[PDB]
Amino acid sequence: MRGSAVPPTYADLGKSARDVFTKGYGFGLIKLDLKTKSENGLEFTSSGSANTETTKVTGSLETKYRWTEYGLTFTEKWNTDNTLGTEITVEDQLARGLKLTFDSSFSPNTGKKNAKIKTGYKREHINLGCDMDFDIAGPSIRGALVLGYEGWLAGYQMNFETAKSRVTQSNFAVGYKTDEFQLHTNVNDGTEFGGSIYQKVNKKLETAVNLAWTAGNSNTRFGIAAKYQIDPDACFSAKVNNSSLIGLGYTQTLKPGIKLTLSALLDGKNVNAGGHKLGLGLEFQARS
Repeated sequence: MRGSAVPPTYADLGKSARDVFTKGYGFGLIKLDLKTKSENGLEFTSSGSANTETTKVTGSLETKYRWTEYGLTFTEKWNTDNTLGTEITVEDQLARGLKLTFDSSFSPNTGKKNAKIKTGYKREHINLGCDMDFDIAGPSIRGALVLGYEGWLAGYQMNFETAKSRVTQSNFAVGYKTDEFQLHTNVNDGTEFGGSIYQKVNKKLETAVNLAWTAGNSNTRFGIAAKYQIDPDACFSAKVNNSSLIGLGYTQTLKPGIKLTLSALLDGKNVNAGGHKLGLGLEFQARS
């Protein structure tokens, strides 16, 4: 097939991860997420998470607004406890161009109130972000020099913090994009080696493999993932790690707007190391 010639930095990092997250809603925690909407142009999103199985009860409900086809889009992701913030999306036009965003991200109480301006300009074979975090005391400056090329790609990330200190922790990675495949290698800052590889030979059959080598002389952790986009509204997972993780994701769809996803992890029968805990996912939707 083909696709495009852009993709930012979170590329293969997120396409395989979303592919890695498919392992149900968390390894062990219930999250009934209900999505709504209104024709008046007002999008909605109510949610109720129960992380750590029962080691924490949290509720998170947000509001989304879409303004004009050319205008902008405001995301008021409020909360219940908790914290808040907002988003102002800037688009030049359908023809991509540059797209600026504003974060009203802040700290409710006992927190460090700090928003920021996430920038980003794209085009043919390239796209760099100007993500700026103007936080408390010392502001942080993010960057990214992603480079395009005919079925070839090379990325570069720089992270600035504090006004006195110029550099903090910047990583650089490489790899090229391919017709339905994605291969890259991440080189985290601080001396770290690692990479990932997506392989899609079928729409009903999907695969991927991750792994990273830690400098020094350290051992090695593996990662074998795979999902079969089963014809019926129900796909699963092959979440098997060679490092020491043996779990599996089971995604399930139950027609209209309601979907139930269940997954679990089994690390043998450890006592002081780990055991077997399951995760639950619920999805209540609507029309309105």
